[PDB]
Amino acid sequence: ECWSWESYLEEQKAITAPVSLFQDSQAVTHNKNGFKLGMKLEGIDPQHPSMYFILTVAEVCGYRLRLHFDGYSECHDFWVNANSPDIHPAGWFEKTGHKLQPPKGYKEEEFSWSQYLRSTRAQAAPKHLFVSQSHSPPPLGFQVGMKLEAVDRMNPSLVCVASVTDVVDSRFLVHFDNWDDTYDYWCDPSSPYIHPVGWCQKQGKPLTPPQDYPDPDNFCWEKYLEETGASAVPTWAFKVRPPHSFLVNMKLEAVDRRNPALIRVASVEDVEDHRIKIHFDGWSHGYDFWIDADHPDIHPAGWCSKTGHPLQPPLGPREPSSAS
Repeated sequence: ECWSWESYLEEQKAITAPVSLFQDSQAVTHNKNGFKLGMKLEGIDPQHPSMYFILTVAEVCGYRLRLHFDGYSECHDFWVNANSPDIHPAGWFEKTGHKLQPPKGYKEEEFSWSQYLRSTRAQAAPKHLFVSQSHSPPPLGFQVGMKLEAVDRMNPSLVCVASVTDVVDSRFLVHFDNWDDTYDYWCDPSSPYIHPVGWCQKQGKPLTPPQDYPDPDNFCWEKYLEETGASAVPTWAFKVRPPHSFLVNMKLEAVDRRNPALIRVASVEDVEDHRIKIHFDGWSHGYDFWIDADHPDIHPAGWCSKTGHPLQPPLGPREPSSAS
């Protein structure tokens, strides 16, 4: 009497989102997850994405892992997939010229991997697990210091003056000039959230200048590039990603945003060019959420079963928090 997709589709007269609609990295199920509890590594802080910390594997589940910030509270723990580009092997920050935010109780120059592994009686995750370790070709045409226009992903009505502030493998970090780094996000040349200098003017859209720019209303890119000596990212570097082809009512699997340990049976509730709205089957519409179609936490039906992760079935009828 166990839950299966095949049976559910028959019961519901429903269809799945084809595997072809997903990025290969969202769909891949045949890779081994070689990470083990206690292994140490390096990674970005997902809520402060310019910063790198020492992390420990706190839990393994299928193709996913829960990462802990060494020395800090378990409240900051977070989940990634084993093919995440946001994690790197011990030694990566030194090799690539990045800075470390050290474990609690350590000053930066008090941290050394060999001593730290001795102190903690631990092992580093081996290098042959990581898709990202500064071996891949850089994103063509995007260099640190170049400027561009970018959507504030947290306030997506705004297109804003931005800079490239880091480049790692095929991606780069978008930073909003004179604002906090917690508005930064990682990107590739095909992102629908970035544009060349001058795009807002060509589109008739208002451009948000750097925080507190002396005389905001009169902001001028030509002047700003002269002031900074910076170049614009060349127009040729920006590439179009095609709109996704998910359709309303297609079914798939999605990580629960409120309890990221869990993955649930999901439906496409609404669509935009580059985002989908997820409804969790059986649950209140109050939990529906928009997500980018390329987000790493949506997957084709079957992904949990094939990777060894539990799948939460639809919430039962008339339970608390349910929908008809």
